[PDB]
Amino acid sequence: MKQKVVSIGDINVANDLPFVLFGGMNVLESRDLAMRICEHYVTVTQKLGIPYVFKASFDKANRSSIHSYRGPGLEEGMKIFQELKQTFGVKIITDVHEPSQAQPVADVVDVIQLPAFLARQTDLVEAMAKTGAVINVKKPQFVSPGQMGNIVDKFKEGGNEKVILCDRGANFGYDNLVVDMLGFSIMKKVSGNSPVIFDVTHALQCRAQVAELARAGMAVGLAGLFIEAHPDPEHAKCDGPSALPLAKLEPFLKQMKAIDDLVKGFEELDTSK
Amino acid sequence: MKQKVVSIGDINVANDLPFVLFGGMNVLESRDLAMRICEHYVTVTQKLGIPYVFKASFDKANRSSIHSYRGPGLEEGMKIFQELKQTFGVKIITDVHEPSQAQPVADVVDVIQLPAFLARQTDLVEAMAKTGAVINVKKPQFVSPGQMGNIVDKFKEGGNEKVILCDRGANFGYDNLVVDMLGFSIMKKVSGNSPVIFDVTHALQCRAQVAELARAGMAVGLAGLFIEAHPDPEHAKCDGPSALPLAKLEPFLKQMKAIDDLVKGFEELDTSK
Amino acid sequence: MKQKVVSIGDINVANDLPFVLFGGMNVLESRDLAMRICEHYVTVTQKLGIPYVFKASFDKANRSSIHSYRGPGLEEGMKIFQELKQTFGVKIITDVHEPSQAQPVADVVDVIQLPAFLARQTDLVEAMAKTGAVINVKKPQFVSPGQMGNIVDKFKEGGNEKVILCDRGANFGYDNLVVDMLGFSIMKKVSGNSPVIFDVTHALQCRAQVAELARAGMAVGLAGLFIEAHPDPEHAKCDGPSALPLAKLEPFLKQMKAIDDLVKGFEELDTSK
Amino acid sequence: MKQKVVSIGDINVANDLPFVLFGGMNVLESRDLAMRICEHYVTVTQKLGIPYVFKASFDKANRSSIHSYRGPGLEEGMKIFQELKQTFGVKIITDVHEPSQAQPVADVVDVIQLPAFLARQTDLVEAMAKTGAVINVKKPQFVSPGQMGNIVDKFKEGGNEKVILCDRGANFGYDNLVVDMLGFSIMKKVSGNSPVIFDVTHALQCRAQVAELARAGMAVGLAGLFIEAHPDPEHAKCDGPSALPLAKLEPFLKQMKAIDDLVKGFEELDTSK
Repeated sequence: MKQKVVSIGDINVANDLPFVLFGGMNVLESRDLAMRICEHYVTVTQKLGIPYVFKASFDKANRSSIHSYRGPGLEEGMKIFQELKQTFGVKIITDVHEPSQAQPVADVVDVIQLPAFLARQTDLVEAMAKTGAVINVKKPQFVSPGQMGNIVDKFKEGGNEKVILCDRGANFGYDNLVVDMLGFSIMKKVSGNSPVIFDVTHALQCRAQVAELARAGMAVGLAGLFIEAHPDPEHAKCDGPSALPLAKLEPFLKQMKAIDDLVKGFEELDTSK
Repeated sequence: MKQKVVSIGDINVANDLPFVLFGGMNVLESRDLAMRICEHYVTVTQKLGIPYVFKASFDKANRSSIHSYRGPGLEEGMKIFQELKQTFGVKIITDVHEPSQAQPVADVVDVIQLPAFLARQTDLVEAMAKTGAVINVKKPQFVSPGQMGNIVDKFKEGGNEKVILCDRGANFGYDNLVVDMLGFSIMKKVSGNSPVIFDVTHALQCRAQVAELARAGMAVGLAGLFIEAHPDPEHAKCDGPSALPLAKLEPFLKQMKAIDDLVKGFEELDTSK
Repeated sequence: MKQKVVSIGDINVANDLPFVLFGGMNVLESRDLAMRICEHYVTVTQKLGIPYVFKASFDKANRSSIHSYRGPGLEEGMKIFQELKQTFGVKIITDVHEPSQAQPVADVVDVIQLPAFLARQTDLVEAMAKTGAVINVKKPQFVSPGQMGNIVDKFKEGGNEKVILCDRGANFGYDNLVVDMLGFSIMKKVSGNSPVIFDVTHALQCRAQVAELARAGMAVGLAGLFIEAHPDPEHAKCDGPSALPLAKLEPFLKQMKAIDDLVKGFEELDTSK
Repeated sequence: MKQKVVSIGDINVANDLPFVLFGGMNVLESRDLAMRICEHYVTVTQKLGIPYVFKASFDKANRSSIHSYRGPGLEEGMKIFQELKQTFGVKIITDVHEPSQAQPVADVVDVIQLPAFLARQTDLVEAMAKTGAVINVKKPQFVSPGQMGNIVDKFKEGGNEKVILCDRGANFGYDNLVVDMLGFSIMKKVSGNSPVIFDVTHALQCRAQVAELARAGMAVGLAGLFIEAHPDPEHAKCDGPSALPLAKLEPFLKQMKAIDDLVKGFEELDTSK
């Protein structure tokens, strides 16, 4: 039962391989903050031997008001990914909402993300399947692990088979997320052993709890980990979804590699019988 | 505490008024089936004294595969609403996905629907607020009743205050919906007493159970009821979301008016103290 | 599909019959308050043509601290049921925890209640099946409607078939209950059409919301309704589980009979096909 | 923030200490199977350097029918714990239902367990607080982590402060459990840093999934792990709650110690700021 590998450049993402980091920041506030954030990742990733794909959003469609911070935009934003790639030479992942945005970005970046709310948007899977780029499918909180067969299948059809699944937790009554550790196996199984990644930040909201959560995730064994940081977490340890104090990256990423390695090399165990 | 009224033509939708029906069919399969479906509504509505707004979808973005039945389309579909309005003289409600579709439809139809998955899509609320049309906001299964303040507020901002809220149940573990009867009061309260409607069909999936559910809903007291029917329910009593056997409309709508009336005229009761 | 009837004296409890009230108070604080509470029920029940079974607890095992108000006790409590029966001539229902309490009470009272937490306690079902009394099984928040087959079956075995099921809601994430209106049909079906009753008070906790909830329940159509009141609801409209302001009984019970009747006589509808 | 330690003989149970195993079997089927089961534990525990407390139930009150296998019984069962202690010299933990059973067992055994369904039974906490024995409180699926303050407090009152908390998952819609990894921190915090243990077997039901689950649990860092095994898992890898194939103990317990150690020694990390 050998794992499907998804390769973002030299980067080999798979559930049996050493874990990839899709770290970064929520939005592209400024380049000035983008570059400083990307700095700490690349330095600490490269030091600690952790494959790295940078992540920031150029657009927002989940603002609370209309006359809020949309963000850079499709046009202004892609230049800031040009200027980061050359300066640091890392792979960039960003979310895409409108179908028309799909091709523009697949050129600029390496991994495109399918936001959870739009996971069941065939108009967007169609148009994002076209690009031929590596897809990150965020697993909707309101969709069960087994239902992720259909979204991978829809991608297959559109031609694109370079797909990652990202668990960002599941609705647990009102205004609460829980992470179903069992979900990861089910998403692997139903996905032709596609790479599963745990979006630990977006699986929190209602902390010190980033740590304990992401360990548990990694101890299952995953292809990668999706995290967001901030130098001063919007002030509160949580910029909307719970952002990690940038400073604490290394001693945290220490803990994750330590588990990912201890776990990834394990006399394959079958409690089945 | 007098209710906010939303008027679709002569039709006055409000939580204290006699209940409006937003009945119809899932997709516009053919006009031949559209018109026959619309027939039974108009005849039974008009007989039974139930304000009526017809509902069918022109587009689908919730297909399971890409090379599936998209449906009529934005262009072919709107003609079939022209040809229904003149022939039957009823108000048409349809869902809208892409932001560009918003203005085209607000002309053709009376009520536009904001699909649950895209409820947190500011690009679409913005563009749908513009039209100035009556909005039906489907309440996401993964969003709590109190959170519906923000979506009504976002609509206010964009200029549009002619907004209905539609409960289509809430995620209850994996692959299961429950309807929180308490939700209706909370959505009223937080919405400036906006009209709340119960999408009974879309709150089912995993029946004979359409009946018992929609009673319970109506006994709370609601502005309206959102239902879909079929002559032969795709064969199974459930065309995706659980469709009502068209024949059983009258003896069912009998039951709903009977509750809506008994309830709507009630020495206002305060169990608060 | 004629309903199983359960007869508490002259009182005929069944899902097709006019609805029975199992109204009352949480604990037997004093007789002085017991009798005053029982007064308002009997007067308003008898006025309004609503079969009535009084309910109060003699014991508590759900106190928050040990050195709290246990309540009257097995010995002191049963005398206060003697003194209520003679004075008012109504049927008394009380909960039972220890297996040894089962026989003592089945003599003193008419209906014994199986508390939710102990629903899966064979030692207690065995001993409560023995009595031959009418059982009220509270449906655990953590047990699904279909699982109520097994508890009715366990009762059958022990000899006792005079069993009512009481829905008191279901766990909905942390520290939250939801009532699944669909549950009532499933509990009927799996229970040999046993009488289902809705414990509206105990299905609330986290109100004005008693009203809207109990309507919805009744509009499904039920054998009965389980409620608790207080003259001054411990001060807050909610003595632990949300207690109804005693004064508002009539104008509330007005609303319930009005639905129970409108519903109970209904050209039986099959949305199944 | 040093951890509260609970000492079962020489055995020191605490969230910072190396993890204790509360392994064993569901019921005492026969001594012949009891002793063979206990054999494999003691051999593999002792080999692998894992503190061990054996667990089996003498009684069952969660049978599906009345005329089912009650089990050994309070009298016949305690002799089989005598005969295991002497032969193997390990600490025995068993569940207790009736209040009268509490003192008898606290003599025979080292750790008594408070079953989840009876966690809110003051009559049993009172009587189990008396014994002065080490308590294992199973955390009800229908009770949230923060609510575990009250049960520890109730134990304090009755005199007994030698209390362990055991997470056995939480209700996740109908007939489904999820384990909230975040729960462990909250139960620690609210419990005066009491020892938290993860009942991995009882957190499954609806497997190969025992493995992935218990890793995740341990990677959080816990005082101990509660598991049940069988030579031939009732035939299916799951004797009611999902039992572990006895043979696979070592290569599984290998994995758990490997995480417990890697985790337990960790430059304490604060993602809080």
